[PDB]
Amino acid sequence: SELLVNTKSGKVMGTRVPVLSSHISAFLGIPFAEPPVGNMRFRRPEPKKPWSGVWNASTYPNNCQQYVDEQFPGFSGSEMWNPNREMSEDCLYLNIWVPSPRPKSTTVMVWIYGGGFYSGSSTLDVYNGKYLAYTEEVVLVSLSYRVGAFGFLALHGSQEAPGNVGLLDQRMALQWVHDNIQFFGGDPKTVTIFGESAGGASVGMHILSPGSRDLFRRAILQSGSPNCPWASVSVAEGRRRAVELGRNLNCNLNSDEELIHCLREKKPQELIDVEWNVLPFDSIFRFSFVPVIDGEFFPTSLESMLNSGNFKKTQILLGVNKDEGSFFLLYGAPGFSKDSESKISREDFMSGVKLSVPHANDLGLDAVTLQYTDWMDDNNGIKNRDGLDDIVGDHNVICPLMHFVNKYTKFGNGTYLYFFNHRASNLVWPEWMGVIHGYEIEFVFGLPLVKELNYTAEEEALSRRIMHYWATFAKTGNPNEPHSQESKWPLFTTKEQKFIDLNTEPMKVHQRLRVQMCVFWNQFLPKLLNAT
Amino acid sequence: SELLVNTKSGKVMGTRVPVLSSHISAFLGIPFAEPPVGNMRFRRPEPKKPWSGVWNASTYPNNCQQYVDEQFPGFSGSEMWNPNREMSEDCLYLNIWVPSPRPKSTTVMVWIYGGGFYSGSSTLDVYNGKYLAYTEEVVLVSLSYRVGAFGFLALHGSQEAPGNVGLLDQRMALQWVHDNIQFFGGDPKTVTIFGESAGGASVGMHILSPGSRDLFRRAILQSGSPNCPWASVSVAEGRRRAVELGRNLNCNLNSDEELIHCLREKKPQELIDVEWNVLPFDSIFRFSFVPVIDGEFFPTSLESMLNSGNFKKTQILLGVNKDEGSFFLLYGAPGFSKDSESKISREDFMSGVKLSVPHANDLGLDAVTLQYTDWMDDNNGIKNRDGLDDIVGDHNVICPLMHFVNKYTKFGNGTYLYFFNHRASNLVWPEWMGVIHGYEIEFVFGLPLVKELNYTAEEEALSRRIMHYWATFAKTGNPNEPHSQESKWPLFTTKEQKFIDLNTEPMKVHQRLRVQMCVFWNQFLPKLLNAT
Ligand SMILES: *[C@@H]1O[C@H](CO[C@@H]2O[C@@H](C)[C@@H](O)[C@@H](O)[C@@H]2O)[C@@H](O)[C@H](O)[C@H]1NC(C)=O
Ligand SMILES: *[C@@H]1O[C@H](CO)[C@@H](O)[C@H](O)[C@H]1NC(C)=O
Ligand SMILES: *[C@@H]1O[C@H](CO)[C@@H](O)[C@H](O)[C@H]1NC(C)=O
Ligand SMILES: CN1C=CC=CC1=CNO
Ligand SMILES: CN1C=CC=CC1=CNO
Repeated sequence: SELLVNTKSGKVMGTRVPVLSSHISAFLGIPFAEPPVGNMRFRRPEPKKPWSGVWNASTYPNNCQQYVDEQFPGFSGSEMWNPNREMSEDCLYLNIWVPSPRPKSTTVMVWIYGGGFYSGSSTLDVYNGKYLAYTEEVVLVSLSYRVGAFGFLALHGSQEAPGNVGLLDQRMALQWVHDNIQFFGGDPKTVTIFGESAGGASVGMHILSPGSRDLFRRAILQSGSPNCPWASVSVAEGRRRAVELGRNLNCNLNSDEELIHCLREKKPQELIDVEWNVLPFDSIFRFSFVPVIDGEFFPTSLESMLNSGNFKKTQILLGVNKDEGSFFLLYGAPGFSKDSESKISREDFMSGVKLSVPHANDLGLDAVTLQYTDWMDDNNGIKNRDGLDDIVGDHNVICPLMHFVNKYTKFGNGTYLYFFNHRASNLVWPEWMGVIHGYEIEFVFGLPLVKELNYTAEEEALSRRIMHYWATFAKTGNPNEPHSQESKWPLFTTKEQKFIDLNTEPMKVHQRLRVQMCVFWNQFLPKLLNAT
Repeated sequence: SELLVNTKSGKVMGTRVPVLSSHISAFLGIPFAEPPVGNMRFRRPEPKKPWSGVWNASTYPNNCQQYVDEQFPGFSGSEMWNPNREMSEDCLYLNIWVPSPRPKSTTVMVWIYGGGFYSGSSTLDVYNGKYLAYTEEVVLVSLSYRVGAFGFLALHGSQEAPGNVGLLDQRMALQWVHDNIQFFGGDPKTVTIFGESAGGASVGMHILSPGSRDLFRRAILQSGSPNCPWASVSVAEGRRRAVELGRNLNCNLNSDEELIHCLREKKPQELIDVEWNVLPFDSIFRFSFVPVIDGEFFPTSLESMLNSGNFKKTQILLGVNKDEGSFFLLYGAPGFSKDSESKISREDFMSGVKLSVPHANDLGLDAVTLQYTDWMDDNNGIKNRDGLDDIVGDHNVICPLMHFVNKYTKFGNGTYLYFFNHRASNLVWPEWMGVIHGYEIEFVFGLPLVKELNYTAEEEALSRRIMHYWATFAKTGNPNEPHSQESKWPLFTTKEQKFIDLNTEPMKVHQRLRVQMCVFWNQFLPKLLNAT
């Protein structure tokens, strides 16, 4: 039977799912690790013990325990990101969509979800792998991993909570794919890892980490980079936040062992309820429990690894959206609301800057404010709002990614850079938010091909082109069809620094993506902060 | 006789001069001080002892001893600024052009020449007062003052060389005008002082200095401001440069008295030959012997005076030229030449920045470079050259003047701001230099009305309009004719910050002259340099 697969861990039974007037096979909720529960909370994951009999892989698995966004109850804009399955610490599962008939040795794509390392689910409507699996004839895997304190509580030196365990979850699922995807018709030597935001930082982290490199062939990073200022902390900062979490829950703080024991007795929601209390600054776009620069998963600082070529050398495809910052300002910054135009006063602008660059002294804050203020028109509410949007997107997403592409490209085997700037016609978020963080994902997963979802014909065409870029890149290391008649997405090179826009217009090629602003964020401001 | 005037110092005899098919009276080379020679070198000036008989005031006087520009021998572009009379330390004279017939009580304008406080002459072709005196019916005075070490050698605490003596020369001539201009038909209660570059800084310095304020009614500042970074030094820096000048001439340095005695024995050219050796940095747009912030002529720092309203409150008219920096780059910066287009390499750009902001640490230098570099096109030779031109003009002229207008306007009685951006059609300097420092002067003095000088008809019209703005402002405190049909030059106000362009096109009104760049120079960079 097409729906039955014997793997090295045991037999699994899938389910036939309809897709665009046809069908494919789905194997949902396959375990890749032992449930990380009880005395295993905070521990490195352990491989799943093989099972006798047939694993029922017909239904989506539990999502990992996480903070749930209740800022706009009933609003689909925000609720589409929330867990749509019961939450459990027993959450280490993966999902596979397989073309029908079962292929023999086809290109594999493995999705790693974002969510700031504090949230995310493999089971979201917008991550449904069937359209891409069906349309491009790939085997589509989505994995899961522990988030929040569960995935990233870091007490370096301890072996009960060393940090990075959520990244090791991701690695274990990649190992499982390596070992077993052949039985689903996947080629384990042609696995592309891809992810958005924290999932894109994750992808870059597996490129960097010696223990992950051999498990995949190539990589796609959407709106996320391993060097993002929000994506990792030092071992000292991770420790401080773990102790502070303990302090919030009235834990004995005399030793790691006393602290960890206390944290292990708490119900999952008890950790989540105080998770946001441990941040060192009043800030936006900062999350509590994130990867830790530990000397193990990352052997040295991210910057020295990037500089020395200490990373996997392969092809990468990556890029950003036009308005990365708007989502985070809406949630944290004064003056921003969902149902107004959010014109921002000079005062709210000033306050926004401080929230956005929490680590800056006053000189640093002045430098940012000057760089992003039109002094001929400093009270223009639209300009101040859009300026903040750029500050947040440039600092947190675009300029770290640009630093990564420039460093990577000197040692890698081929870089393709995009700038996604089409706003979906059916977005329910306000217009001021523009082309929002995360709203290229639906195009990558081919949702615009579903007529009931009410996209335009031009948006279906853009989705088809994006899916085919991603899958062709996955197959060959080049998003372009050989000997094709369409416009060519050129290689990003050190010298010419080319990229393309992704939108509904005819492809345009540009150079030096946001270079003026990224020189400020990547060269000048760090030098300013170090000297003062 | 029209050409004979009894003054409080004695009788003077002038000369009838032709002007535009008519005639007026000129009284040239009237002494206002005792020759500052011998044991009086470096001393405050003394009033001229009255003379018996008739002073022959038919010919231009000697110019003060100064460095002579020999960078382009035979080239009129540079030679038109050099002394056109014999140089002497006996140089404290003034020149008066008087309408014919002699007026009874008319508006007076007193010109103070620029030249970096190290040079300048009252007798230049381009300072000939007859066109303005004749055309606008004003009494036009040009004074002189000691420059270089002669005017500005400063050993604070000593009474033999206290500093600022060149400013006191200017003050003595203003006192003489106060006391005596009535006899030439001038109204001593309606004297406008006006000057360019160091002469404009001078004008602002008399606005500030308690001992000068009562001697004039109102003021015009062209391309110069008292707070310019090149226009004054501290008492400690003035002392250091005086000692260093002594060191260059093998002087005994054991005391002020030993130093001054030695400097007094030297021939004038001996001081001039080593004058440029005393500058503390490799720099452009910095001059050796300049006004000193002494606690006497200036009772406190220029900035605290501006902040507290400690200055004469009256009407001012002032502004700048589009390309203030080009002249100084040509003379000092690598990569700039008179007979090429001077396209500037990235290297020469970097070097230019250091010359332009000599007082900056590396962070400061990075801040400037970032502010003025187009990072999408950083190797564009034209952009780098024009960028440097703006750096030099903004730092040294435009932004200090903008800081002055903003501070002054909060306490003053009416401000009119211009931006002169017409390049003379007959300029012999290369085109890359644009609308050069100093090339509005010829328009203010009405040279375009002289047909043999080969200006266009439109340039004669611009000259006439400028002369009439200046003279009407001098007469009434407003450059606009009451109940006139032409476009109105609006008041510069704290709130709206209006100015006009001066050129051959119909008047346009703008706001916030170079505000983006001036916020950088006036607010951010000083804060950066203080913190680092
Ligand atoms: C496989 O599971 C299918 C769907 O099952 C449902 O959800 C899971 C999580 C369980 O709670 C189960 O009791 C629910 O019915 C079933 O339709 C199907 O019978 C199962 N196939 C088997 C057991 O061979
Ligand atoms: C990638 O590697 C191959 C084989 O080593 C090489 O021939 C090719 O030029 C490389 N391509 C790029 C874009 O670096
Ligand atoms: C100047 O001073 C006069 C008299 O004190 C006053 O009436 C007038 O408003 C002032 N003008 C400006 C522009 O400040
Ligand atoms: C809320 N959320 C979670 C994961 C990825 C994106 C995201 C987005 N909003 O744009
Ligand atoms: C050389 N020189 C002297 C005084 C004023 C201006 C000047 C100018 N060049 O523009």
